[PDB]
Amino acid sequence: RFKWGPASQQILFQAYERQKNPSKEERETLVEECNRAECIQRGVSPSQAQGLGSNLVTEVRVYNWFANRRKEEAFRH
Amino acid sequence: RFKWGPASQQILFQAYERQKNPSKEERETLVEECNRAECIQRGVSPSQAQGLGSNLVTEVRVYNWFANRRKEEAFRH
Repeated sequence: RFKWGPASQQILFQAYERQKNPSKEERETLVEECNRAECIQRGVSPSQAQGLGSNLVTEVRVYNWFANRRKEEAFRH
Repeated sequence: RFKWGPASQQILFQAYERQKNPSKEERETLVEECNRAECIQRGVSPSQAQGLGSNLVTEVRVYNWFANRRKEEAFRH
């Protein structure tokens, strides 16, 4: 289990179109920005970002989203 | 069943931030643009947009995505 929220996804798509290869440090910003945006939807305080539980955006998942979204431009057609 | 593809979602998020209240006619453009973009990921021809099956973006689903994404700005905090 673990799913991207529509709240974290518009953060993430907004980003890819300025840069689809986020650096080490960029990736870690998008993680803050995903957890918090996800918290303030759940009527959860940003400081209790661990309130999310399994749905906590680890930076590996931000990495893979970019990786995998780049795969989807590596196509046919 | 029926799910939004990451291909249809970046089409759809790209749109909301120019306009979150798409008109009758706009909605029907985003439907074309979602099915086709979804086809060309599946190594399916755009003309066989019915190849998709259940995952065919009806314009009601485009309507509801906008509706529901607007709900998510109607918050607390």
